[PDB]
Amino acid sequence: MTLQEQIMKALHVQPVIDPKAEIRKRVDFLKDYVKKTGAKGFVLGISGGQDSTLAGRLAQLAVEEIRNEGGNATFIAVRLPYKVQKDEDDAQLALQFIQADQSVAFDIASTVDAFSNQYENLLDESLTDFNKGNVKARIRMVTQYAIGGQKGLLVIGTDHAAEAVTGFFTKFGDGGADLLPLTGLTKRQGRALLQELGADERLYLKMPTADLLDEKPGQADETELGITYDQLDDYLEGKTVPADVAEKIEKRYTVSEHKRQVPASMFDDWWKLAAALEHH
Amino acid sequence: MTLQEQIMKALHVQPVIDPKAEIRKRVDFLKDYVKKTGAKGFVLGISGGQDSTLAGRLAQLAVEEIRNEGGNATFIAVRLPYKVQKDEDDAQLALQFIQADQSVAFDIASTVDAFSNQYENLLDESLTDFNKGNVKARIRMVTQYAIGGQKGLLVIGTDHAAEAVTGFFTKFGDGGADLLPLTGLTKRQGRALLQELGADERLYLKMPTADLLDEKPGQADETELGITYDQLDDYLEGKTVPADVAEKIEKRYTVSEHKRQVPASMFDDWWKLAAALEHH
Ligand SMILES: Nc1ncnc2c1ncn2[C@@H]1O[C@H](COP(=O)(O)CP(=O)(O)OP(=O)(O)O)[C@@H](O)[C@H]1O
Ligand SMILES: Nc1ncnc2c1ncn2[C@@H]1O[C@H](COP(=O)(O)CP(=O)(O)OP(=O)(O)O)[C@@H](O)[C@H]1O
Ligand SMILES: [Mg+2]
Ligand SMILES: [Mg+2]
Repeated sequence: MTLQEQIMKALHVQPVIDPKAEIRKRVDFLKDYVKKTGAKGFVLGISGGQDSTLAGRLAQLAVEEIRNEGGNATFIAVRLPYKVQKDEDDAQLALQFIQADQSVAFDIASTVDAFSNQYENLLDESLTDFNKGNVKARIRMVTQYAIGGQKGLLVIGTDHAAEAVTGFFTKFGDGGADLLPLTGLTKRQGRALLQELGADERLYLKMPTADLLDEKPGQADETELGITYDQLDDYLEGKTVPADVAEKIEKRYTVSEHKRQVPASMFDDWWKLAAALEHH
Repeated sequence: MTLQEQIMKALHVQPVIDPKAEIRKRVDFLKDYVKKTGAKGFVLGISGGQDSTLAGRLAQLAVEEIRNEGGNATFIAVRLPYKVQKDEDDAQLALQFIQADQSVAFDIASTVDAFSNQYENLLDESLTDFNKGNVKARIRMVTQYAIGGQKGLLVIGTDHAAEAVTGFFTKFGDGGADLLPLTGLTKRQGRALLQELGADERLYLKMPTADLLDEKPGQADETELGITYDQLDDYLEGKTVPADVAEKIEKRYTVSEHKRQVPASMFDDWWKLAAALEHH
């Protein structure tokens, strides 16, 4: 069991998949979980990006099936821009594809700014662009849970293997959710499901970006990672990649284990086994 | 095993403890974890309540020890009142016991209110007192992670067995943290450690409360739970409790499992095993 193989197993990666079958299993999962909780549906932030576009369509398909089976369910798609979003057009395109039961726009700027201003005033320092970025992600979580709390809906998370292996998400930000329909999927597999679902190609060819920085809006995930999704997917799907690349993927995986586990206690072994861990 | 024995095991409860030894193991844990992360210390919200008073003191002892060992570390105690806290006096007493390296005060009202006003504005509905309360807990998490990110500090969590068994915490609010030094302790045992640390009796005789509601400030945990900590501790320590009390505890434990697990995916078994889950 090489590290690459342990990672593939831990992240539930399927080297080869059947898009129609994956969609069936993932829509079934959303239905099975919600039935267990007695919730009234789901809520999800739609950014115009690939992951939320796919997760959103799966959620709409799920509630429509729940209603067809005689149940009661609704899906609310939520736009969460910080001021004017650079790629609002792509978000609208995603909304057109998702065809959600309900959609609403919630500018998170006033909340994020109220916080940053207060921080600056009381801590005698300004938030670095990166840290304010994480505030944005966390406020998006807050917004989705508030709507979920008010309407009795579960919060959908968009985590998948290509993001999980690098711990490329904000802890308790977009990482905070109730259920994950995309777990185990590589980035390219995600595009494959989108194609099967008949999505406009602009929805899966668009460049992946967390778009949280004020000074570098729309920054490419790969620019930040120093690794391309092509390499990540190759690695995750069990293919051979340059020792150079493998080492970089594996070190990022091992140091971010804390983001894939519940808070650490003295009774947990994962952190003791880890040679090291990095939070900042 | 009885469900009680299963719960005791799952939550790492020790029916009998030696306060002195517990403090040593828990302080050692904080030192061991931070050391493996290269972080510069810890950050924790100090409410004036039992849990943060104890976790706060353990963190201070941990950084003093790290420094005595030739390392570099600091502990920042942070006051997080929403506007003006009724028991600010108890919080001041707590700070005098903790004797943290540094302490700051951060009013979360402007951020929370900015959010609430935007919510009412955009969803044409006001947040219920309970949901606004969760917004407060979540903004407290945001604040600690902001300070942590800015100063390279790990966020301490105050979860313990008496809270874990009932899922009595806000998901991604006070539930969001990096490490938990109090894991496994019953409420009663926590007081024992505080007594061993020579805490002013007011710090552990004070009524437990999340104090998140505008309409019912300082509301007792027991009132909300319908279960006393005296009963929870007896149950957790392996003692006999009335059948009806045990039933209520066990039902709450089973339905709150999702709060003690990372977000659910179709590959997890815990939710499939659960006969029912409760999010609202
Ligand atoms: N501006 C925005 N509006 C709404 N939701 C947003 C958002 N920015 C982030 N989110 C939420 O946060 C999640 C994580 O963001 P990302 O990591 O960038 C994946 P994505 O944006 O959905 O596709 P991507 O990889 O193409 O960038 C999104 O899937 C979405 O649910
Ligand atoms: N007003 C406040 N100021 C600072 N931190 C606060 C706070 N209210 C809540 N917190 C943070 O949230 C955590 C969880 O709150 P509680 O569940 O009520 C435990 P406690 O307040 O510390 O002791 P308690 O059980 O006596 O209420 C606290 O331990 C603290 O870290
Ligand atoms: Mg994105
Ligand atoms: Mg309290």
